[PDB]
Amino acid sequence: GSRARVYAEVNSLRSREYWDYEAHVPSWGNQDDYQLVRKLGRGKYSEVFEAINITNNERVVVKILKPVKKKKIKREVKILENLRGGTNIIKLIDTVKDPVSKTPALVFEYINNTDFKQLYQILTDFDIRFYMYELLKALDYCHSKGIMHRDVKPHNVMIDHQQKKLRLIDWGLAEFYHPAQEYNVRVASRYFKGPELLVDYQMYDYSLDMWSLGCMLASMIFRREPFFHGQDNYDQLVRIAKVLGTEELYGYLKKYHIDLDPHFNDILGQHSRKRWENFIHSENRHLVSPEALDLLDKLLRYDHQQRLTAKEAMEHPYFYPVVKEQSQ
Ligand SMILES: Clc1nc2nn[nH]c2cc1Br
Ligand SMILES: [Cl-]
Repeated sequence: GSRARVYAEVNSLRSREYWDYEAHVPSWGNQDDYQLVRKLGRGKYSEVFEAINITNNERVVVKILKPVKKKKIKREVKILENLRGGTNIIKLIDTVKDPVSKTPALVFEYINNTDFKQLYQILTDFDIRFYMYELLKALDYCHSKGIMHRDVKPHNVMIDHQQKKLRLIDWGLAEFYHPAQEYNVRVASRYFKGPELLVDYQMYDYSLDMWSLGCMLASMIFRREPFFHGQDNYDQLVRIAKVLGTEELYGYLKKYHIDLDPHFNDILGQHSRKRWENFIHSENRHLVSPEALDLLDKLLRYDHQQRLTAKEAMEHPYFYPVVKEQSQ
């Protein structure tokens, strides 16, 4: 079918206990050590709070899980434990329960995030290179650990723009990659869904995250956020095809023997592939370079298996100024 070009066998080469999250037995500490201070956020599966550990005054984040989802809890816990110490991955400090209700929660390191909508309108060329490089470190790490994030988007990339700290958060959709495994396509945010998801291709891999990263890069260098702004999942693919081209979409589908939902026939139209320079204008020109466009062109590709890996992206000339500053 399709396989990842990198890290394809790494889970099979590890002990089964590494990836068999259903067999994982977390050690649940006591949530009574934590005082909730402020609600940050809330999703269908969890609610997130700033908190203080009253035993040592440490400020933390507590994510309270909805307890009915036992397999998904084990998955997120095991993934976070496997990733501990990875560069720019949010640090899981502990797994705790309310000692009476037994409702589980995750305790994370605190980061003071700069709201992305405002931030992405004031980044410099160097800043974009720097933060994209830092995010790539996290993705290369998790991919090397056999894990796809599957929900890369600005809201899951915390950036403290004062300390220049970045953390990739919300591992609740992440999964272990196993070659030939068919995965649920109902992952990622609409605007960050790769074409593979939108055409119901289940044999995807780490490269899904590289599409999402490309979407973020485009939004930063062009100042159009989100970059591909679909109204629903059907329209999302139309928005992509109006840039990447319809003949090019059909070549991708043919290569992977992908069946297209016939509702698309009435909405895709006919679109030439657009030059990335078409998105430049006076408001973003200072963020766009030949390097940036070359990198973007190699990320925002229909063919998931031809997109750059996180490592190949990190090795692109676009990041040379960051690497050089990092050593001098
Ligand atoms: Cl703020 C925050 N939110 C999260 N949602 N899932 N994991 C998370 C980690 C942090 Br820190
Ligand atoms: Cl899945």
